[PDB]
Amino acid sequence: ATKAVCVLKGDGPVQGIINFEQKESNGPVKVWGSIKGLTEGLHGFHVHEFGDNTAGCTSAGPHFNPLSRKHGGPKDEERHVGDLGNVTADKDGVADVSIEDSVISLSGDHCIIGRTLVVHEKADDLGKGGNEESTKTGNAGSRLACGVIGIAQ
Amino acid sequence: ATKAVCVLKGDGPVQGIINFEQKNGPVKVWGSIKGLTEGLHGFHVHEFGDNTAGCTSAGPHFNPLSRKHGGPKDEERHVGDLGNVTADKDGVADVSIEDSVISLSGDHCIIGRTLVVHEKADDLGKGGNEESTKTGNAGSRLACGVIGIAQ
Ligand SMILES: [Cu+2]
Ligand SMILES: [Cu+2]
Ligand SMILES: [Zn+2]
Ligand SMILES: [Zn+2]
Repeated sequence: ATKAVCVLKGDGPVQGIINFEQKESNGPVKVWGSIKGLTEGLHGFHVHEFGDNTAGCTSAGPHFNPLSRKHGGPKDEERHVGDLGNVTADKDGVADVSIEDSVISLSGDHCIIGRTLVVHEKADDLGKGGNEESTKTGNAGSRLACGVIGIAQ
Repeated sequence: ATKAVCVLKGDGPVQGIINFEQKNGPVKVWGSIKGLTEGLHGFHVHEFGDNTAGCTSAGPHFNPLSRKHGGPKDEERHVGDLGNVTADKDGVADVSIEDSVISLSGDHCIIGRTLVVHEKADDLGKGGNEESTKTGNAGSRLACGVIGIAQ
């Protein structure tokens, strides 16, 4: 349970720290922190399956999908576990993240620890895109920066 | 929780990939490291998977049982204590280990933590001072990475 952290690094400008708290044990995770260098607007934000950075952000694999369902937004029953939808960058390209999710977890099974968190090139269409890609990645595009979700204090 | 891997990266020349296999049995830790200075190099697990301020924020060695620093085979050691990997003349350490004092799924879960490789030799604790009681006089943290689930 409780406290995690993930330094997001890439090959371009975007970088940021994302902290995770989980007070109880089987419940909701507050995700918060700050990411820079982004273009203004919406950006896909998910946990991928593998905390594998060998071949960069590519090695993280697909979205963390322990239930093997289809891609969706954070509020849809048919979602991926990694599916945290979007974060939002102001101008200055800064995205003060503040999310609360009750599917992802720091404890077990849905435990996203040692997994990869990705912020994307474009908006996540939350499964509503109307193509096959929209059901896999929500059309979020490249992976701008990523990091392995590790234990904190 | 059977396979893991870590990209040891550092703000210098030292860098390499390390793998982990498990099948509550032992763990095989293998891979290579390069850019090292020839000799023995301290190598092991710290407590926090926190790269926020670099290797520093990884904190003290992973020690679930509040004990003195040690070599992998001392009874008294930090669960994370791997002792040394040997960098051949070409700064290339061929790493292979089968520590059963660490695991990928336990209360000693090494997953989500930071693997670290050091300036100098892990004193394995017989260094004759306070410092070798904590770190084994292994010195500065030349590279690190978070241990994460591999495909
Ligand atoms: Cu993603
Ligand atoms: Cu160390
Ligand atoms: Zn998804
Ligand atoms: Zn130690």
